Parts: sequence; structure tokens; C-alpha cells
Amino acid sequence: GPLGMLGGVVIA
Amino acid sequence: GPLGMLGGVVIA
Amino acid sequence: GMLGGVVIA
Amino acid sequence: GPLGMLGGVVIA
Amino acid sequence: GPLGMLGGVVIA
Amino acid sequence: GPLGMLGGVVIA
Amino acid sequence: GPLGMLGGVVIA
Amino acid sequence: GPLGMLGGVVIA
Amino acid sequence: GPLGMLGGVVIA
Amino acid sequence: GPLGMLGGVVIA
Amino acid sequence: GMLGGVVIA
Amino acid sequence: GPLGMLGGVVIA
Amino acid sequence: GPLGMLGGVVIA
Amino acid sequence: GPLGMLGGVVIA
Amino acid sequence: GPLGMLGGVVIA
Amino acid sequence: GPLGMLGGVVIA
Amino acid sequence: GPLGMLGGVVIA
Amino acid sequence: GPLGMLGGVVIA
Amino acid sequence: GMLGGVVIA
Amino acid sequence: GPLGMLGGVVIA
Amino acid sequence: GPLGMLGGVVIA
Amino acid sequence: GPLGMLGGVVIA
Amino acid sequence: GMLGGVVIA
Amino acid sequence: GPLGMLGGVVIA
Amino acid sequence: GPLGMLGGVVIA
Amino acid sequence: GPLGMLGGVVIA
Amino acid sequence: GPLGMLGGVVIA
Amino acid sequence: GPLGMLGGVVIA
Amino acid sequence: GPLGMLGGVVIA
Amino acid sequence: GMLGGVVIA
Amino acid sequence: GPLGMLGGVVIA
Amino acid sequence: GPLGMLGGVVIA
Amino acid sequence: GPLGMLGGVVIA
Amino acid sequence: GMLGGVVIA
Repeated sequence: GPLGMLGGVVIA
Repeated sequence: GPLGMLGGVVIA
Repeated sequence: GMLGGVVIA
Repeated sequence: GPLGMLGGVVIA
Repeated sequence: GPLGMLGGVVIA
Repeated sequence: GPLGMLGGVVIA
Repeated sequence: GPLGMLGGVVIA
Repeated sequence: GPLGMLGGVVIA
Repeated sequence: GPLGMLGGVVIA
Repeated sequence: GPLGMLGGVVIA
Repeated sequence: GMLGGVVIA
Repeated sequence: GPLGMLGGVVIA
Repeated sequence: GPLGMLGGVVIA
Repeated sequence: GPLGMLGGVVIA
Repeated sequence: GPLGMLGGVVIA
Repeated sequence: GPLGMLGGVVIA
Repeated sequence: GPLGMLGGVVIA
Repeated sequence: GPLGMLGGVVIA
Repeated sequence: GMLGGVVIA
Repeated sequence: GPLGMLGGVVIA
Repeated sequence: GPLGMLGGVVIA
Repeated sequence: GPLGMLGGVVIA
Repeated sequence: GMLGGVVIA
Repeated sequence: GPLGMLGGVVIA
Repeated sequence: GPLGMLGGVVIA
Repeated sequence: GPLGMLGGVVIA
Repeated sequence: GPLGMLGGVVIA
Repeated sequence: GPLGMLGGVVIA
Repeated sequence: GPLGMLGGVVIA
Repeated sequence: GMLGGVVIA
Repeated sequence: GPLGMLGGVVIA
Repeated sequence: GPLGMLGGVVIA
Repeated sequence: GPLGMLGGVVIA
Repeated sequence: GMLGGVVIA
């Protein structure tokens, strides 16, 4: 299947 | 605020 | 000082 | 599927 | 203020 | 039989 | 006010 | 069947 | 005001 | 027998 | 006189 | 005797 | 709706 | 979405 | 025999 | 045998 | 509406 | 004897 | 008069 | 997912 | 009969 | 790290 | 020798 | 005497 | 359907 | 598939 | 004697 | 002796 | 339909 | 004296 | 499969 | 009579 | 692993 | 000596 990589998310 | 999808691979 | 993220691969 | 905002008044 | 009317939405 | 779809109705 | 029939499939 | 309004005076 | 006269309606 | 239909009369 | 949908006279 | 084959019928 | 005969082999 | 109609298929 | 997909709507 | 519609007024 | 007359039908 | 066939008659 | 499939007056 | 026949020798 | 060899398949 | 995909190898 | 999807000698 | 041979007959 | 005589030896 | 017809075979 | 294959449709 | 069909109207 | 007349047949 | 048949119509 | 006769001496 | 010698046969 | 085929040998 | 479909020697 798909291979995804997300470092990080910051919501302010 | 933000609305939607977020990620390395997004399949809608 | 806001940083989203880092990906090392 | 569908992604968005709906309504009589949409203040965004 | 803003005044808006939306009849309807059909998504199929 | 028949296949109908109505979103909505606003009567103001 | 309003008068009549309303719906997705109206069979009068 | 029939759909409407009858009478000597009709104000709509 | 308005003055109307209807002598009847037959719906068969 | 005879099949007659009269909507109506107004006598003013 | 007479009045109606069907008048027989 | 006769040999006949019918796949299908769609009536709408 | 539809009227008649339907089948793989129809003998009438 | 898509609307497709297929009567039938005969495979021999 | 036959191999694959069959239908009114085929999404692959 | 016979196959069809018969009458004084025929509306299909 | 339409007015139609059919005397008779003989099928032998 | 004789063989007769009459579908019908309409008298208006 | 007479009416039918077979009429023999 | 995948759909078919797989092997060293494939005879349909 | 027939001689056939298949090393391997990767479906991902 | 590294991402490698090898289907297969046949050594006859 | 070595054989595989990823080979790191 | 008369000698005769008939293999077969196919009617379709 | 078929009309006749069949046989290895036919005497008629 | 294939459609074949053989009448007859006589071997003496 | 005879040797081989006979038929309306022969596949070898 | 005789073989076949006989009559005023023959439909074979 | 067809109309046919056969007087007579004598087979001796 | 063989007779098949007669048809009168 | 194969069809025939084998042997050191074949008389046919 | 006749003299015949066959070593061998391989069918694959 | 070689693949070899030998029919036959006759030593007279 | 040797005789066969495959001879390894």
C-alpha cells in the first residue's frame, strides 16, 4: 500500500 | 480553524 | 520559533 | 468524499 | 449583518 | 420506480 | 402561508 | 388529487 | 373591498 | 342514463 | 324553473 | 429443439 | 410497464 | 457518480 | 474460463 | 396466441 | 381528451 | 349449420 | 332489428 | 486488490 | 509437458 | 533508509 | 553471495 | 441379398 | 419435421 | 466454443 | 487399420 | 405401405 | 390462413 | 370400384 | 496427448 | 519374418 | 543442473 | 561406459 511520512504539525 | 486533510500521502 | 517537523530517510 | 463548508452564511 | 439563504445541496 | 432527490427548500 | 406537496419523489 | 384554493374571494 | 361570487365547482 | 354536469350558476 | 346537472322534464 | 441463450434485460 | 414474453427460448 | 447500465453477456 | 470484472459500473 | 393491447382509446 | 371508438375485433 | 362471428357493434 | 353472430330471420 | 492467476505454469 | 519457472512477484 | 524491491531470480 | 531486496555489504 | 451400411445421420 | 425412411438397407 | 457436426463413419 | 482423428471440428 | 401426411391443408 | 380442398385419395 | 371422396362447398 | 503405435516391428 | 529394433522414445 | 534428453540407442 | 539423458562425470 501507500507509504507516507509526516514530520510534525504545529497549530497555533 | 483549519479544515481538511493533512499527511504524507492523502487519498480522498 | 515554530517548526513543523523534520523527516530523515 | 466531499470536503468543505456549507450553510446560508459562511464567514470563514 | 450578512443575510444569506441557501436552498439545498445534493451530492451523489 | 422513480428515483428523485431534493436537497432542501427555504421559504422565507 | 405555503400550500402543496414537497419531497424527493412526489406522486400526486 | 386536486390541489389549490377555491372561494368567492381568494387573496394569496 | 373586493366582492367575488363563485357558483360552485365540479371536479370529476 | 344521461350524464350531465354543471359547475354552477350565479344569479345577482 | 329548474336547475341541475341533469334535468328531465 | 431450439437452443437459445439470453444474457439479461434491463428495463428502466 | 413492459408487456409481452421474455426468455431464452420464446415459442408463441 | 458514474451511471452505467449493462443488459447482459453470454459466454460460451 | 473468463477472468476479470463484470458489472454495470466497474471501478478498479 | 395474440399479444397486444386492444380498446377504443389506447395510450401507451 | 381523445375520443376513440372500436366496433369489434375477431381473431380466429 | 352456418358459422358466424361478430366481434361487436357500438351504437352511439 | 336483429343482431348477433348468426341471424336467421 | 490484485486479481488473477499466478504460478510457475499457468493453464487456463 | 510444459516446464515453467517463476522466481517471485512483489505486489506492493 | 534504503528502500529496495526485487521481484525474483531464477537460477537454472 | 548476497541476494535480497536490500543488500548492505 | 443386398448388403448396405449407413454410419449416421444428423438433423438439426 | 423430417419425413422419410432411414436404414442401412432400404427396400421400398 | 467450437461447434462441430459429424454425420457418420463406416469402417469395413 | 486406419489411425488418426476424425470429426467435424478437430483441434490438436 | 404409404408413409407421409395427407389432408386438405398440410403444414410440416 | 391457407385454404385447401382435397377431393379424395385412392391407394391400391 | 374405389372412390376416394367428394367435397361439395 | 500422443496417439500412435510404437514397437520394434509394427505391422498394420 | 521382419526384424526391427527400436531403442526408446521420449515424449514431453 | 543441465536438462538433457536421449531417445534411445540400439547396440546390435 | 556411461549412457543416459544427462551424464555428469
